[PDB]
Amino acid sequence: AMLGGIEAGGTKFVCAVGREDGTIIDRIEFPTKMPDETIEKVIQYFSQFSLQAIGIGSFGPVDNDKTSQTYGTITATPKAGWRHYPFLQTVKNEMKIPVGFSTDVNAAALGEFLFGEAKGLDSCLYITIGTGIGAGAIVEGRLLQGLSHPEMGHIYIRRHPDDVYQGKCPYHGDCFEGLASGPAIEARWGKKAADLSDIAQVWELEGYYIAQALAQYILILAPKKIILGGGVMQQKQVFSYIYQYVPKIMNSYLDFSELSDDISDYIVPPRLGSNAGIIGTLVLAHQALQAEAA
Amino acid sequence: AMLGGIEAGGTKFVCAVGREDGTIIDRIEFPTKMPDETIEKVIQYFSQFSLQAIGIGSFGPVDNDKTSQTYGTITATPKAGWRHYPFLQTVKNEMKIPVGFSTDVNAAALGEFLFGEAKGLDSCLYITIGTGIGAGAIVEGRLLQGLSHPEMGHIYIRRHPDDVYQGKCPYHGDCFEGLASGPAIEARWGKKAADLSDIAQVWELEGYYIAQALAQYILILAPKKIILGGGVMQQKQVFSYIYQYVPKIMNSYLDFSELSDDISDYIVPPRLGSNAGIIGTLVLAHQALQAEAA
Ligand SMILES: Nc1ncnc2c1ncn2[C@@H]1O[C@H](COP(=O)(O)OP(=O)(O)O)[C@@H](O)[C@H]1O
Ligand SMILES: Nc1ncnc2c1ncn2[C@@H]1O[C@H](COP(=O)(O)OP(=O)(O)O)[C@@H](O)[C@H]1O
Ligand SMILES: [Zn+2]
Ligand SMILES: [Zn+2]
Repeated sequence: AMLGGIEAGGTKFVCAVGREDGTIIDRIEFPTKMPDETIEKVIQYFSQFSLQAIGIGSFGPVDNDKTSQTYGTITATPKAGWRHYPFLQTVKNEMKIPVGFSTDVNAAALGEFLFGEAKGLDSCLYITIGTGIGAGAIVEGRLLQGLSHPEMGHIYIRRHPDDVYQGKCPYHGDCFEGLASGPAIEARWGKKAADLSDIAQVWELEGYYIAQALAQYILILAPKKIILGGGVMQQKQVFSYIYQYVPKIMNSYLDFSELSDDISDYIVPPRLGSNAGIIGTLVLAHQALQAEAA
Repeated sequence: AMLGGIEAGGTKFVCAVGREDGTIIDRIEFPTKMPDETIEKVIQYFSQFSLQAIGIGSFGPVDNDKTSQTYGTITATPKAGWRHYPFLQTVKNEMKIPVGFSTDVNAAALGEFLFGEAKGLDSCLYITIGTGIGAGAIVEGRLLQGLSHPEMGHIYIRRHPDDVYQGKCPYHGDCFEGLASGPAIEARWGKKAADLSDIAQVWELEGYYIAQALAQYILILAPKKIILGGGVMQQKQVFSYIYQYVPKIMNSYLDFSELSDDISDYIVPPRLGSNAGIIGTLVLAHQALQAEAA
């Protein structure tokens, strides 16, 4: 079976064709514009191929409750045209094959869970740190989907007492995303994050904030592997700060090697690199195919 | 089938006999002392009855990984004799019937999930606020058990800027438990919490801290019902503060009635009152019985 994947982002769309084992056969990308024109490009790209199912990993928040009238829509976004657009249903109507749906970060979690750092485990957490901060979690082999999908980027961690930055988040100001996203780093220090790579205090601070968030996730969810991706995490030096800070914050409370001596194999970059998300959309496609047949 | 339950606490043990539908037939309690003598009382109480299975809901942290060599032990505690005592195995050796094991707060979650405020849902979160703070979560109808059971009481929420109290927690100082447990309230204000019922600012502050914790849990786990029990939550006025503060902290980020207009039916006291835990131990017993037969 050939499967289609759509990783829908605020800035670009990535579409791919691939197989259930996560092999990417072909891909394309294009800028995100209004939904009708953007989706028409998707349909035109897939028109070349004979696909059995598609999966969509979308920027959110989204309505990921399959029982909901608004399932398969983006529920909050400043991007023009996208909130409440019938994203999933338009792709189902055009393509006439099964279509899976999830957040983009859920897709990345599935990619690492099946083919990456969590292969063989029954739990993991994938976090991206880029334009925003978001996370997807697998619990007992299934994506975590409660009242909502998680919005773990918006938790309120403690400000560093020397950090004077007010925060980037339009909703909360200095939530984790507001303090530690790519744009927050840029707004705080006055240059883009990639151009601050030689300024240690930038990454100390970023590592401190990420470590505070991870301690909360460890105490609440206790995932068996934590995978950190996104633009900001291309600054690999951040990991060393995280590994120093997490044990200080937890202060020996939970006696596991993952959280102390072997933390460097617990909190890791994605095995699939920057492709975890798009590969995960193929998993969503395969799931949707199997569910239709059942 | 008659089932036995053991709710093991730091101060007292509660033992009960009951049925799979959560009916309590009989109960006894006694102070927690050293483990051999305490467990001998358990065995002597159950000796009267013909039981098919037992469930243990223990104060933790515990090792709740069934594949672990140290499964069914308490892994951290200042109480003399308890850390690493073979609690589960001693009860299995003496009783010679199936024995279930979990944290005490996991038991309370099961009680409310089957017989209480979450009956009919597939997700919930039970939090106790007493001598410590702890929580158990049900996800897709099963207790959440990752690398560890959750230790949600120890997350680091933001101090109120006018609160000068250093915090009660021996590990973290001013983690949620350190700021908002019963003993923290007493140490901060100089009287026991029950004797401060007429001092509004005590409960404003407590509501503010609990609300901050709940916002984090909502963003990370997104449970479909939040149940708040424990000694401190006998001060029912705390709920009204929580209902005012949660929406301010979230600032309309997640559009669900549970988090706004209908928050008073989302964050609730236990339907089972102070018996959620002991009833939950009967559910652990029934589970252990069924698992043996399978
Ligand atoms: N190599 C890098 N090092 C540090 N920051 C980066 C790097 N690449 C991108 N960024 C920053 O990360 C953010 C973009 O995140 P990214 O994961 O690339 O995309 P998006 O989150 O929009 O899908 C921007 O703030 C950008 O400046
Ligand atoms: N009715 C009450 N109102 C406020 N605080 C209470 C009340 N009862 C007990 N407390 C406080 O809660 C803590 C005890 O918690 P509780 O849930 O009764 O027991 P435990 O956590 O030890 O099982 C103590 O700090 C106690 O002073
Ligand atoms: Zn935010
Ligand atoms: Zn603590």
